[PDB]
Amino acid sequence: HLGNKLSISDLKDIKNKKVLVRVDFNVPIENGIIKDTNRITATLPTINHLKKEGASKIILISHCGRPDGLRNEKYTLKPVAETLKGLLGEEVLFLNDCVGKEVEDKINAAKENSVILLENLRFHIEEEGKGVDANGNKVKANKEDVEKFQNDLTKLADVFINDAFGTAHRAHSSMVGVKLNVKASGFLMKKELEYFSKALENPQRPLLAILGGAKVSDKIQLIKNLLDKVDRMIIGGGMAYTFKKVLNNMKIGTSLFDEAGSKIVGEIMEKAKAKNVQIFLPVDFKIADNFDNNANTKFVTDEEGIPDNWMGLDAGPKSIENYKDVILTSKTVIWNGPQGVFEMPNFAKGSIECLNLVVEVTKKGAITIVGGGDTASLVEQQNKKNEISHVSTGGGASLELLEGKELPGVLALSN
Amino acid sequence: HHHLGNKLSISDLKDIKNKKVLVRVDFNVPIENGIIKDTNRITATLPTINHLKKEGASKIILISHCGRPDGLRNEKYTLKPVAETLKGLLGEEVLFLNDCVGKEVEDKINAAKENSVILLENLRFHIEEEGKGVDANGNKVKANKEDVEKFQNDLTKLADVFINDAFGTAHRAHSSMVGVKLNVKASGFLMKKELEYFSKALENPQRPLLAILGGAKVSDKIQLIKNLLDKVDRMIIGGGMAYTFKKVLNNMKIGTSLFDEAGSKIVGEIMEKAKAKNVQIFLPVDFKIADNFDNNANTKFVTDEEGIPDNWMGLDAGPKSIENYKDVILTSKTVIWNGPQGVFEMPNFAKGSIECLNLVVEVTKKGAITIVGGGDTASLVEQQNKKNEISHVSTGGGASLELLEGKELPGVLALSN
Repeated sequence: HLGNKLSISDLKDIKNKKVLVRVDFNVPIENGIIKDTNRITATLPTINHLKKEGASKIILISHCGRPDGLRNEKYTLKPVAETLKGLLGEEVLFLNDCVGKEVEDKINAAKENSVILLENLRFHIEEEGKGVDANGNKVKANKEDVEKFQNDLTKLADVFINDAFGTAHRAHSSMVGVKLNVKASGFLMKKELEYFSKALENPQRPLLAILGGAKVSDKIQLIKNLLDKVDRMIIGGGMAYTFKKVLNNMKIGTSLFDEAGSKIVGEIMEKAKAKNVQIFLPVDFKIADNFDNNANTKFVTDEEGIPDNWMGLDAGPKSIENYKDVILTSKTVIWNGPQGVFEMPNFAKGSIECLNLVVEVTKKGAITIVGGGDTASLVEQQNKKNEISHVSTGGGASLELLEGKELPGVLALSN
Repeated sequence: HHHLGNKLSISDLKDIKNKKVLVRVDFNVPIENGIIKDTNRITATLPTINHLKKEGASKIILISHCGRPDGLRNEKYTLKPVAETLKGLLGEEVLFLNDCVGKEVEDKINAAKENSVILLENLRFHIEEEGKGVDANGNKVKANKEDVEKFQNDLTKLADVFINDAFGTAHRAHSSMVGVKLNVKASGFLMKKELEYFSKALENPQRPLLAILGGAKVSDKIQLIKNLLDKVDRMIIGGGMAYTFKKVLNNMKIGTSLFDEAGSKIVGEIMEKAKAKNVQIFLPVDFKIADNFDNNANTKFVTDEEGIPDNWMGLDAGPKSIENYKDVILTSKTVIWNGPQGVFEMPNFAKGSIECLNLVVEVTKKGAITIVGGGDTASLVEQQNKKNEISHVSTGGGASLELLEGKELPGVLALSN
């Protein structure tokens, strides 16, 4: 369902054909200067394979930020065109509009084998389907108009390449609209599906999910679905104290208690025993007398519990130790979830040590996947990106996929 | 299972007399130059405020959001003009405060008429409400987790009793929805009514329970369709979707009509589950087709067997399919409706959805419980002004969808029992 999709590295003879590539260019910009060039850098291998493979034109469509169907100086793709010139060694044509009888007239009769970037897709209301007007009121797009926009994209090119995995969860016009015969994943999309398929379709057992973060309540379905696929789970960092008070009536102090989530842990634990999943909650905690880096700290176990005005912010050394046997015996791991407040040096040991083990287990041969933001922020703070099998770029779609969702942008691809 | 409804409400709440009550309201309302162009959402909270008022209550502190300011004070989304509207509706003074937490707010709340209504400014001006935001430049910014902690405990300081009358942001776990850690957490009159009808229809419904789904895409409604098939007895799939179903299942010559490439790959899986679960599926059998996606185009009628000629498109259900709604709808004892049966925004292609609506009106009077999932289906009921002829027109976008998709709704879970 997820790993049998047509990819760019199979498109026999794309020579002399017009290619539309949906890319992810949602980059940090600050006074017209791109603060982080990492996306777009990631786009080159697909742009380049199209170059060396023939290809009359290479049309690039993407979005930046959330402009909500209105034009907006703040979210232009123009500085992205500037950067691409330095990275390709050629002039890049940047057009101020996405669709029209005039833009397909500037693509045609523009240097052969060249790349063209079109202006932000979300400047049109018909990309998403909904907008907000000049005053800040939700506007909905005419159905006639969305249909027209999708027809206009479809006639910009001959072949559609989708290299924007971070939007595949949205059923937007660029995801489900380009109705050409050949619809293939770019290299980025390819690598996303390849690994997610490797861990979700037919993984090699045991299969571990490391979950973490503050709330239990937004990660309900994320847990529910996983308990079907997963062999073992580590629940940690914040959401653990909710599990602890509800299951072991542990004294929690002023630790983050998720009242919405507290209602459902019983349900989760029932499904867990039912699906035969090992659970591994923390067994001990580093606690502090105030939620900041520079506060007094000590250690308590699950049975001693937490003093009445103190709070747990990281797993204790024994829980850390306890995930030596859990991670190292696993032949595939899905992470996504810090094991405490890693942004805070003192209360970071847990997440850092967890990473060291995942790096190690990858070295031992296992397949490892890092999920959303935060966890990736850690992987990138530590500069360990490629000691892990895969770190998913964009947590919109990666969460949804791990959640059990279908992903419209993946289904729109050929086979 | 079980969690929806059987929750607490203002109704059946003793000991409200002399208490500071924090009410989470839905004031996300259309505005131009400080002039609220539709006050429905505001008048809707009047029962809640009134009952609280009429019960004692030292203070009635209102917290809400307007639009998507993304964690920054932004003038186009200030709640000030609402306070001006509430003054007109309650016939008294209403205190509007620029902040929503902190030292000063708590003091200025305390020194105010001992039965007063106070409106605090847009929650979403604080990054900690949603949890994420965007900075002045346009780049995504994530909130510090200890700042959320302070924000959530600050809102809890504001009052003694919490009342949540903002179904519609129940599907999101924002600070104002799961952060007010007070002993008494109860639903408002609007919330109570949402929770009441959905459980009435999704837990122990009068059978036969009918779902009516419609719209352009089928690729985004997969989770909706799937979760509904294990609780429903009848289902009508209409307008836009229908074609994607008709080409996959009946090999229909479909014309230029809307085809969902993403969705066609799932039609199979759906019909298998529908048969497994013994759910009758109803699909249009004739169509109104045009030679152009435009009102006042050329129109004629064709059966699915005749098929749509090339370069023509189906834009509405045909007369026999419309006629065929009678027996499906009028024999149902409970109806869930989330999707128009055609391009109803064009008079020429609205006969389907309108005639559907009249039949849903007709079965309500026959004693059935009818619910409009709405958004797009809602605006039709509005346009026809028949919002009263239906048991419940859900006043919630994504929260009603995620509930009908079988998800959990943090806002709800966080209420007392």
